[PDB]
Amino acid sequence: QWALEDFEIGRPLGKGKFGNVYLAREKQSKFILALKVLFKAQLEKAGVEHQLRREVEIQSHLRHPNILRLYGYFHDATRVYLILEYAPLGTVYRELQKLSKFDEQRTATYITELANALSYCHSKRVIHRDIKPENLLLGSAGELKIADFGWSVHAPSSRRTTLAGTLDYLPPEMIEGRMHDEKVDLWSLGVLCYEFLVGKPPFEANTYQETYKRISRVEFTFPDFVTEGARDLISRLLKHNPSQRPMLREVLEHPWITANSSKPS
Ligand SMILES: Nc1ncnc2c1ncn2[C@@H]1O[C@H](COP(=O)(O)OP(=O)(O)O)[C@@H](O)[C@H]1O
Ligand SMILES: O=C1NC(=O)[C@@H]2C[C@@H](c3ccccc3)CC[C@H]12
Ligand SMILES: [Mg+2]
Ligand SMILES: [Mg+2]
Repeated sequence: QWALEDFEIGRPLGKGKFGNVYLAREKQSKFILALKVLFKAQLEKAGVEHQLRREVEIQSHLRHPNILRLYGYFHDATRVYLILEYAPLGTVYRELQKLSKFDEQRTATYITELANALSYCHSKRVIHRDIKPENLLLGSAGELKIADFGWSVHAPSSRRTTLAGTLDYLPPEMIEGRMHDEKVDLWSLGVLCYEFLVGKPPFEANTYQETYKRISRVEFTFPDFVTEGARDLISRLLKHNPSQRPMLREVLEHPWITANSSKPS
């Protein structure tokens, strides 16, 4: 069906490890979208064909306002192309670099949108496993959208592939290569809530080895300005034992969320 000839390419939207993402317009319809480009030599070297198939299969069947759409894909002997919904207000990562920290209303609103999208995902027993600011995009009304399903799977699961970059958003059971489930996403939600309020993630360190240590031991502290309600929620989510982490419904009904969020369940 689709081919590169069908699109006019425009400015670079971003770069990932494999992904090189461009603004693009479909020639016949003038439909504006995002084209994620992956090089076959790099995919083959890393041996990550299976993740790319998962990304397409999982994310193309999901339908939720707070999850980025994937429309299709094609390939052409040097490259693979994913056709994505364009997110015009960019990444949460960029927004955090701009403002340094988010206030409580902004934070509680993003956490609600995130928990809604995750609740929908978990109801199909899909776990995302790579929730972090560079993979959270913003729609035309500033609404949050989860993207980048390259690491997603069905629960329960072990890990069959190497952790490339940052450990900062992963739970103890994942970094120790143990069996894991849906609760991995709830831990990441806690890490994000902290980073939104404070400006950096709670286990951040100078080396991989010590970040690993802070995570496995759950060693984090709060700055004075973080309020009691925020502390209660973050402490509940960052539990070493997965079964002690709350359900997404309990997150959405937490008093601090309901007091500060501007969006409903
Ligand atoms: N649909 C989109 N709209 C706008 N920007 C995007 C979109 N998809 C990706 N980006 C930008 O490109 C970056 C890499 O995309 P991603 O799909 O996360 O690649 P990777 O799998 O390599 O991490 C994102 O962090 C973001 O900056
Ligand atoms: O040559 C390929 N390496 C890959 O990783 C791709 C897997 C294939 C594929 C099929 C469906 C969805 C996503 C990717 C297409 C062919 C290339
Ligand atoms: Mg990414
Ligand atoms: Mg990826």
